[PDB]
Amino acid sequence: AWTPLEPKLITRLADTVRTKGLRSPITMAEVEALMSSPLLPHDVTNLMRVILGPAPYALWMDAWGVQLQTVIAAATRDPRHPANGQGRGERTNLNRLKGLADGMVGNPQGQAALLRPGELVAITASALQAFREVARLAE
Amino acid sequence: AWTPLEPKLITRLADTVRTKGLRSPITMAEVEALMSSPLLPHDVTNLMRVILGPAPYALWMDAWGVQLQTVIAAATRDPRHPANGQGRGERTNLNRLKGLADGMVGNPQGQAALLRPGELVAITASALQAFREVARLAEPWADIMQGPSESFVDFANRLIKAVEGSDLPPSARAPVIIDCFRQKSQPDIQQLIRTAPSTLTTPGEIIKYVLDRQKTA
Amino acid sequence: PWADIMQGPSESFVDFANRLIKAVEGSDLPPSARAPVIIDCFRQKSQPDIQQLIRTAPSTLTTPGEIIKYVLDRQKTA
Amino acid sequence: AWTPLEPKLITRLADTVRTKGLRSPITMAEVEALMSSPLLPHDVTNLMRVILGPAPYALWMDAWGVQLQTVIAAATRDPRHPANGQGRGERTNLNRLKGLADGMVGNPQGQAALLRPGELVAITASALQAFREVARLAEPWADIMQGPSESFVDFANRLIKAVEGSDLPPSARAPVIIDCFRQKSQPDIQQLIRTAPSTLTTPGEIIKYVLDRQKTA
Amino acid sequence: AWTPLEPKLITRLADTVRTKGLRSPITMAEVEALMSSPLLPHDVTNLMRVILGPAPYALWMDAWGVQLQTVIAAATRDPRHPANGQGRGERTNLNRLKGLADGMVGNPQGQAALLRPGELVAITASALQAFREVARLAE
Amino acid sequence: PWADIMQGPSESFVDFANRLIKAVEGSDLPPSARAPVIIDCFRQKSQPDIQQLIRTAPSTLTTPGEIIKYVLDRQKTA
Amino acid sequence: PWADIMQGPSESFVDFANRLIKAVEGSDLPPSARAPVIIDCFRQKSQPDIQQLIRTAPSTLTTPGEIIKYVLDRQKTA
Amino acid sequence: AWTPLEPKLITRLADTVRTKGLRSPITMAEVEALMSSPLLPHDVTNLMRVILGPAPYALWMDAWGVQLQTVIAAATRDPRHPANGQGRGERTNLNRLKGLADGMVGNPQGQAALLRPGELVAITASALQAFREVARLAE
Amino acid sequence: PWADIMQGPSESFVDFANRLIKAVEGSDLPPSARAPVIIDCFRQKSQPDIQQLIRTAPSTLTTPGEIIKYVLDRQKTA
Amino acid sequence: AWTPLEPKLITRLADTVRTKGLRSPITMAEVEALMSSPLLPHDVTNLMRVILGPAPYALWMDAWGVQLQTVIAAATRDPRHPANGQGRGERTNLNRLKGLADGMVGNPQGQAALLRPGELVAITASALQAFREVARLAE
Repeated sequence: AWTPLEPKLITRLADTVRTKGLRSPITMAEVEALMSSPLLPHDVTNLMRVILGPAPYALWMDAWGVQLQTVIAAATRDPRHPANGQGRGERTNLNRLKGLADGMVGNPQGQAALLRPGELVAITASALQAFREVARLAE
Repeated sequence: AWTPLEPKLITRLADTVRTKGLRSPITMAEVEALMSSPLLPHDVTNLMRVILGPAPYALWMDAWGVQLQTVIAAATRDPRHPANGQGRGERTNLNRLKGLADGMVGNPQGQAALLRPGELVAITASALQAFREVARLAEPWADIMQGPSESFVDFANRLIKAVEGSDLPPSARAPVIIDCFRQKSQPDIQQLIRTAPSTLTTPGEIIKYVLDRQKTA
Repeated sequence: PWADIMQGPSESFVDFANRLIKAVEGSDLPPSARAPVIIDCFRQKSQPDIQQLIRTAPSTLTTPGEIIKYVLDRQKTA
Repeated sequence: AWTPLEPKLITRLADTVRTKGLRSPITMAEVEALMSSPLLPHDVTNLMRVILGPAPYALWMDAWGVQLQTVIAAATRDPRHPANGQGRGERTNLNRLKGLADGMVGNPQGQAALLRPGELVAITASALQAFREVARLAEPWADIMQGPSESFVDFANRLIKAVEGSDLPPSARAPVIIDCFRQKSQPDIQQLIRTAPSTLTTPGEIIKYVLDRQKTA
Repeated sequence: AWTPLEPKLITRLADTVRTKGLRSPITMAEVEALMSSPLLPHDVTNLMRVILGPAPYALWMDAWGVQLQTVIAAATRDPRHPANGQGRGERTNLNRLKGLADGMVGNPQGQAALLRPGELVAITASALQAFREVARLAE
Repeated sequence: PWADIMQGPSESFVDFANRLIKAVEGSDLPPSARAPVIIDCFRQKSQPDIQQLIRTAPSTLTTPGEIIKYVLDRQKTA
Repeated sequence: PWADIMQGPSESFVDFANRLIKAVEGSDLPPSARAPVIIDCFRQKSQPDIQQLIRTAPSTLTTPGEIIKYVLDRQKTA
Repeated sequence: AWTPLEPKLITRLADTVRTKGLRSPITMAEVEALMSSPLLPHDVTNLMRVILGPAPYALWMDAWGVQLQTVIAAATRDPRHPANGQGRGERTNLNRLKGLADGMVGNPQGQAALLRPGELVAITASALQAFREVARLAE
Repeated sequence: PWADIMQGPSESFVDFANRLIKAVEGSDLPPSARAPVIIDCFRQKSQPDIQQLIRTAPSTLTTPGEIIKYVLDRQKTA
Repeated sequence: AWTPLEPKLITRLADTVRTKGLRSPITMAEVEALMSSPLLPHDVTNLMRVILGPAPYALWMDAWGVQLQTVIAAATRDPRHPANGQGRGERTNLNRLKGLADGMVGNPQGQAALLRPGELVAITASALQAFREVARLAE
């Protein structure tokens, strides 16, 4: 069952990003805090939509896609990925990682249903690395 | 058994709508948060009565009715609706969706008794879409120029905001943002983008390139 | 008093509608007389540009929400 | 048996390309006309050699090669191509498509002998798409404003021309044309479109409305 | 088999429209002449693209759509339309009239294959009436 | 004479390319020596703005058509 | 003469409709040609404000009485 | 047997409508007075032809038709209408209400013969409501 | 000291590269840390014209030799 | 048995490269002279380390690697390479060509022991072509 993040925490994090900036160690610590439980693509996408401005959000979408592509290359380079399965029918496509696959587009409940925990942690680590890249790039 | 939403959360959401507005992404996130569990028509109706002003509330009632009517048309177009049943005696009328049916008018307990979970989730999704419509309606990309003294990240923020918060289809935003970066964004950056040895096919890539090679001043 | 509410020369239409609906619903009228009064106050108040905008409505508007939506669509951006 | 195209038609088409240009709809119609029967690589190659200048001819050779390579990738992705056969011995190489294979180099008769009709139609469609690409490449919508003295039909013509002859997807032209009518088209017509009692959802409808209610002057 | 109209006739008609205008009786006679054989949607569309300017072409697309919609209303009002068939499986959709149906988009050969002669004559009459409307409207 | 062709200060690039390809193909060179000559004439003629535009090409351009496409994409609109 | 009847700049619409229907019914037209003529005279006479009011009718008006009712409903009170 | 209304009363009512207007309470009282006995469609039609101008008469014909249609909808919604009968052969069509049915067109005697008293009172009430609508609309 | 080496306003790029590679290889760094340091010093030193020239590299340069070749190709002849 | 090149010849060649440059025909002739006997990877590597500056040496390492990779592609394209053998156990890896294989790293004696004469001549020709490329590139 999907539970959304508190809008109070999200508002506090947005104001933190607004006053301290993207690169302060306190901001990265707060992001790591709100990045503790494995989030669904819907959660991370809406979180970055709210806390980041338009141009940093575009940059972050780009960087997140690139990092997820690196993850999928490593996944096709190793059939023992915690997102993959043993047979070929469990291979994870980027539509399933970005939340674009069938039964997931716009629906967080179905998303949480079909996604694997390894998928969730890989998406989360990818999003964190992308946030780091964009923060280092913006300023 | 029906449990009401906390008036503390409702007060915080009302003040959020009061300060940030109806269309801010933080406000939509908060509404999605308070729209997590399937609500009864009583809950959503009182919620919109409290958080919205009078005129937005009228607009929202209209939009909610229209969306529920579309849902009921799809329901009569498919007897396998999670709100419907298999026989004809379980067909769901708009009086049952809007909470106007018998045994439901003004009573949330009876409402929660007779309603289906599919009914609840359909009502909830309809109310969310209606809220989105009214928010887009209550409050121009092709008129945006980069000022002579404005930086490029501010111009990009303003342009992406106005393009994504507009009436364009989702599949037409990236090409429009790119072609607006190329034709707006005063001729120094125009020539900087024009003389790009690589082909830039994404707003993020254009922003990165321009931020790298921009004239520090 | 609802019958003394006018749309100011510089006031937007959503503020005027909010003020009018507030004063009409928080008054001594019966519940079944609020919508017609709100409509007829939209038509006679709401300075003559919006008056003519509502008058020349190819469709018949029979609800305050519909009038508000129509006016917000076709209003003079300024 | 191979029959050459008339040099009279080719001369008329060359003069059409010389006066009207590469991108005019009349020129594309004439090319479609002379592209009616499936042509051999020799025919299309000589045709483009005659009607196109040197630099457009180089560009067209490049684009034709790229499109033929896409065709051959689709062919190796499907053994049921009308150019392919069922066994592996009928697989079609780019030397056979470009006319470079054995028994074809410089000889149109042998070319017509060994080539398949599916091969011919694929080559022809590839050449047509390459011509379209080069024409779009050889010769900005967001910078178009209605001049203070310009009429509205001239502005609409110029805007629709620049929007349809651009890099936008086909499904994004109408919304862009509408939103450019609304934000360009100096504030008298802007207010005329804004105060439209009906909702205008098509460039033709907007043009009709504005032409009806325009300020005669 | 589809045969294109001569670009010489089309060039002469375009220059006629350029000098005499859209509403002259000689121009309407020339259009009736080039509207003699039943044309495929591709032919009429390209013809109007070439002979008409951009704004008259937009107006003509609008008017042609409206007239085709009236035709389809009359067709659903009478199952004996020369474009329709007897069973319900031959009912003609606007995607088939405007050339947007499956197997027709951009391909005139397939267009000529699947289209009916009644379909062709209805499309042609609709296009002629739309041209008349736009000519009466432009000047 | 192909080796005397320069891109004028006011001339566009497609006209210069047309003139150069015409003079090179209508000359006494062997057929297998026209493309390298056209490329090396694009690089050394074609006044220093386009010279630097071709020089700083992140990709390697090995055909006159590819050079023409690249230059037409990244040319200084003026 | 019916074909010379125009709605004056200051004349109301009911007076114009009365005058036009009078002149059309008291003329040499066949009985089956009066309604279409009255409609098409409402559309082309009846100065451009009412012309545009009739033009932008979301419904199709197919009778002089219906046109009169519509115009009387949505007319610019002045 | 049909008896016409006095032209003296009709002339006085016409002058009343001419001086006082359509909406004055005295005019509505006079109309109610001349609307006392159930009138045949011929009577009401000629009365409105005489007392009303051309444009109000067109409006009144429209409104009378609409009100009669509402009456016929209520009649098909209840087989116990004083205009209807018990069997289906007495169902009242709009041609019989507007006086357009067979044996009634232009003949008031035959009209009075075939019409029911319930038909007459329904026609009369419909005409009165239509007059009220048109009077409220004209000024 | 390698971290104090800047490309002078009038110095050529091959002299700067020679000096920098000399000072980096004749220093106390481990052998496996010289190439990344030389690259990142090419990118941050080497006055902003060459900095932007390296930044806008359509290809990814992952070796000091490749960076030197690219810069020597696309450098501003002066 | 490995015999080193004379440091006197190497010093003379280094001064030749210093005064005449990399591209002079006399310099290429001198390099061809000192490239007469098949050299071990150690010899050519130290020779280029001494005669070339730091940046030309980096360029030359790159070019030598690329040319050796082309050689190894031709070798896997033909099992009759004078560096290869008949069975698959004699296939020559780039670690054996660049002197990086086991028993060769830093030891010229072991290098000369395990290397083939075909290997030596291929390495030598590759190094000569790489020197030509770098000389054409440097000036």
